[PDB]
Amino acid sequence: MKKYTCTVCGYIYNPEDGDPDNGVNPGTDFKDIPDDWVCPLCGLGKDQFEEVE
Ligand SMILES: [Fe+3]
Repeated sequence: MKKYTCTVCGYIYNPEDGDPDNGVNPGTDFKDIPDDWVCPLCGLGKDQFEEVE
């Protein structure tokens, strides 16, 4: 699985760590995250994210 980052703010989603405070457990592929989950830092949605390489 790949990290994704928010291209509006730098927030890196790391699949290893999930985002547990918002319901996304460790091991959750970004593409498996609920499409109504927001960047925990800027409060925008998945669509401002891109795959990291
Ligand atoms: Fe963001």
